[PDB]
Amino acid sequence: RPSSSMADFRKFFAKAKHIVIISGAGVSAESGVPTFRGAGGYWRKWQAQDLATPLAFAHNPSRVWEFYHYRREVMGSKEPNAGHRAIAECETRLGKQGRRVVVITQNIDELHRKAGTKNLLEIHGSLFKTRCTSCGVVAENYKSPICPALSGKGAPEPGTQDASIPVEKLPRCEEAGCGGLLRPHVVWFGENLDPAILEEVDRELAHCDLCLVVGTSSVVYPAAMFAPQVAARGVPVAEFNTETTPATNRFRFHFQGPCGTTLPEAL
Ligand SMILES: [Zn+2]
Repeated sequence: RPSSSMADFRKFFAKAKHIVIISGAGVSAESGVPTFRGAGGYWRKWQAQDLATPLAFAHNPSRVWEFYHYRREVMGSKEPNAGHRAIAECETRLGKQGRRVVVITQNIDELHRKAGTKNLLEIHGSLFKTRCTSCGVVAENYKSPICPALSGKGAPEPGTQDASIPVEKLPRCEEAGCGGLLRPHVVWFGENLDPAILEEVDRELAHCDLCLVVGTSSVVYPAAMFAPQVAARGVPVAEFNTETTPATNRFRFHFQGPCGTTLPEAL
């Protein structure tokens, strides 16, 4: 069934008054941005599903920041693409017209935010946000590097050497009289989700009259808990992906290829 109609699609898109846009790894990967919870591209000597766990920060905090210094870093040179932008501009327009567009995004790169998207829901946090592991405070952090110690430390290559920066040298909360060890405020495997962020997610799913999916779909994680709700209520689901045919899900629309291509036109 999954219609291939940018025709009718453009019909509902003109009709619908509260669009919710679930964003995917793909959207970020079309930029220049490094996926790791991905097929290949390990980061040095370890699995990245394996560095991004709470016990990693427990056994070597140093070499995890090592992993996220890099992350934070690499994106100095990466930009929002035509997808990030189509979506942004579409938000603005109908914004003053008189309609809500929302963007739900598992990604942590903040590329949507650079593109000018105001309604963002990053359901894994940002790697430009820190959490003090002591007085769980949260904070925009953009400093390059994050800690003098980490300057030059983080090398992509393998057989790179460790770093083993004494905890005390790692990122430390500036909160007056705290100084606990800073971690990345980014949802880890085994880790759960901002329940607030979820009750808004779920909120914008009951009230949405148009739903979009881009990058990584309803068949593949992290993206699923959101596909099911839309279909039952009686609401159309356009899926925009780069995954040719391999799949386990279908709905009112599917399109193909980069969302650089498609989206600009669509929205
Ligand atoms: Zn603190």
